[PDB]
Amino acid sequence: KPVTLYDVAEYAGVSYQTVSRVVNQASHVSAKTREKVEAAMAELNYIPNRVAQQLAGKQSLLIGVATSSLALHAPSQIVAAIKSRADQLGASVVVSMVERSGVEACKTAVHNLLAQRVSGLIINYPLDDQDAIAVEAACTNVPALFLDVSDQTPINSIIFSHEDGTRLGVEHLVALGHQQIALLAGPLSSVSARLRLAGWHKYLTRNQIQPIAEREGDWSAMSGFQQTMQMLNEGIVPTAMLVANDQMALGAMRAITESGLRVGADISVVGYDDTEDSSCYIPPLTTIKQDFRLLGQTSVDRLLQLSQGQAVKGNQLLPVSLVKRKTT
Amino acid sequence: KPVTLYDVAEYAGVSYQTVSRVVNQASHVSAKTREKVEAAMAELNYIPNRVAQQLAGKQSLLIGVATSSLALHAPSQIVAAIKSRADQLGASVVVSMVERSGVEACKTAVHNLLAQRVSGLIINYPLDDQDAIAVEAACTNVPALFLDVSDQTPINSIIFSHEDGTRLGVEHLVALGHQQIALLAGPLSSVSARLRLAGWHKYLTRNQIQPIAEREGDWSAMSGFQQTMQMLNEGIVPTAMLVANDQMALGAMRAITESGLRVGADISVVGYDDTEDSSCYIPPLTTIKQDFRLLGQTSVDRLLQLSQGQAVKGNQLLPVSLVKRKTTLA
DNA sequence: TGTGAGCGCTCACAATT
DNA sequence: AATTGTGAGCGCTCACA
Ligand SMILES: C[C@H]1O[C@@H](Oc2ccccc2[N+](=O)[O-])[C@H](O)[C@@H](O)[C@H]1O
Ligand SMILES: C[C@H]1O[C@@H](Oc2ccccc2[N+](=O)[O-])[C@H](O)[C@@H](O)[C@H]1O
Repeated sequence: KPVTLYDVAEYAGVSYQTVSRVVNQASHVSAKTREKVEAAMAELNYIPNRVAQQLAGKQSLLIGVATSSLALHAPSQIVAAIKSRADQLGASVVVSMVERSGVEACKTAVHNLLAQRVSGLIINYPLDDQDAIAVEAACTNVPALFLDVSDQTPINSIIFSHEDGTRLGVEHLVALGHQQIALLAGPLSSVSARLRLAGWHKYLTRNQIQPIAEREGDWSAMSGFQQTMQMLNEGIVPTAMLVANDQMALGAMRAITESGLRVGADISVVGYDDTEDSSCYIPPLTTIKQDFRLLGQTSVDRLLQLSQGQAVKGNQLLPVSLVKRKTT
Repeated sequence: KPVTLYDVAEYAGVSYQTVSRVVNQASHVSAKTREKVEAAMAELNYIPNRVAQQLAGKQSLLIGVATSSLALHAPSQIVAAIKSRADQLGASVVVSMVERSGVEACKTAVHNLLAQRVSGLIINYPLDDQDAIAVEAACTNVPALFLDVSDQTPINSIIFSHEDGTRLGVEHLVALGHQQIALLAGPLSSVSARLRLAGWHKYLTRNQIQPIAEREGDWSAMSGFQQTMQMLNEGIVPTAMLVANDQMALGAMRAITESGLRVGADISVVGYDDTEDSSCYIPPLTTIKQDFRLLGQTSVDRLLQLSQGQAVKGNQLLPVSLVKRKTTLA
């Protein structure tokens, strides 16, 4: 049985409360008293049983996070910025990873997070409107913030402005004089993917352009490669491609190149994310920058505000920007 | 105040213990009684406060994980396979991410994980031998498994066989007839990086070869690009490069290509990891495969065995393999 | 500074029938 | 002999003293 707060009480000549104050950096200590207590716990290697502290009522803002597999780029980047910002605010973070596809899986995840009595949830998992509303409802009394829902979902959410991203992309290709444009989208089961797809159609339409092709990948470079290969093998050869993410763009670029065409000069390409690696593709990839650090930082700040009944309900849009490189 | 075990007690006509039995799938229930209780908690949307269950003494296997930033490839892949395998074993997982560089930071992380009374720790953070031994010592009574230490560290650990990876790389370049070989290593502050560096030197030496260059990156493709550019600008132009990871290899390939040289035909390249993207680099990257799923899966199984006083102490080496692609062709 | 109380549950028994 | 209750406590935080 690990050292208790009681064990330090006698090994310091004080009570369990005296030690408590010391541990909590409380106000009103016997000055030199704290010096003695700390030495007492130091020699016994005392580590406050957080499990007991929480139950006892210690107000510790504990953020829960239901997320897509961390094996995926953006999710990992986001959780990272979340834990980082939470540590910086003295907030704790427990995360439930959802691997199985489906709303039940996400609900299971929210269930456990709730069991750990989190003071708020951050759901970074693709959810259709009613499913999101359902999840939001299951969050018994605790606030929920969503990161993978449409801007049209009636719940608290933060997402990058797909409107701005897709416009930037389309307008860039247009200003370069492209008219034969193909679209490589993320998996349709992804809300974010769908939002980008919609964004492209919206702005391509406003420029009286109709994509000469439209395929669906799964976020992986291999899918980008295969999809762009099938497209080219069907004789459909555009002069520019808008791709849902940098990784698929990479695969597209491989297919283009292994076909005898020059990325840029023959078929321009635009990616999405502006991942670290994108600046070193052959040739450097023009892309839309999504500052994941900012999303994770903002997510935590926001979930805390909500937890404090602060009037900041709704949907928030994060800025993005065009990074001009050599693929266009 | 969320629904208590007490709330179900009267909303079912039983006591808190009766409900407890039903919740824990206990032995000796009133048969139909459990049928009633379950219905009672179902209608009240009851979710057992795990915090209270743990304190009360409920024996649950909770794995703690101190790790390098999840913003890095391998660590994120590893934590994912860890959480995945733990969920599959009905084990819970809490993870403390260490961002600040240093042993104190890692100790801080272990401190918190201990505060949550985990039944074991998985440290995936670069630790020199004495620092690792120190951390291991701080793990008051609970078993610790390390993933970023040397195979020579006297503690429980699991790492990929750098010996096999570097040999595979070196022997491959040699069989292709390369003699002018440059080395691009990961950051020296990384144990894993150093192990690979050592491995290359070891096997290059056994083939009577001396690298004509040896630079250090930081795992990022940009570092791979910059380092390989400085190297080429100094007039040092090898015929093959061994790179500590696929991302730096990417940067190297960019530098090689933007220099008028053909990756493969003029300067061969070998990476490390066999990341998903590596199969789609221009041209496809020959690399050393490190099965991160396997590492995370094995780590959990192993930490649990240790937790059960199973005699499996020491260091374990995981296999790796060479993935031949196009960067070492012609 | 001490004291009382409790957080939600698990134990260990006891207590029902 | 089945089933239920009862007592106690887990480690700490509160509220007071
Ligand atoms: C920043 C956005 O990134 C999307 O990121 C995704 C998700 C998985 C793999 C790659 C990408 N991507 O963009 O390249 C998320 O689905 C969305 O919920 C939001 O987190
Ligand atoms: C599988 C191995 O990967 C190494 O991975 C690293 C670590 C950070 C960024 C990239 C890589 N990498 O290999 O490309 C770890 O340092 C080592 O502890 C172990 O986890």
